[PDB]
Amino acid sequence: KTHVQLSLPVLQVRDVLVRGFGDSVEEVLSEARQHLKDGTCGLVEVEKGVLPQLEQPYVFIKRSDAAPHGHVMVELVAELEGIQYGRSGETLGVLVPHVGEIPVAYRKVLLRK
Repeated sequence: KTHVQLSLPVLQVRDVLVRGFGDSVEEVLSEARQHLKDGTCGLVEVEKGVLPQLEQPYVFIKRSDAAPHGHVMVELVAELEGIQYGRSGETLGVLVPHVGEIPVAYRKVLLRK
């Protein structure tokens, strides 16, 4: 399908054990998409102090519509030293690998695949 319905667990930044997806804009995007397919991708909400606790390159999910079945449509946008690869809307959080951390919530989204 073009879009997948996912429910990502929301992790508090200081609980994340793996804090990036890779070392290049194209690997962080590829793993992110891969862990999304596998249900092993988490979501950290971006607040004051949150991004410097994480490793670049960043992968954000950003909203791309104004939202079916409760799920919000989103797309991936990487970032590395201030340059973003991907134009899209408002950031719903930063993606991270999920490796068992207990979430504080679940953000329902609809991924462009």
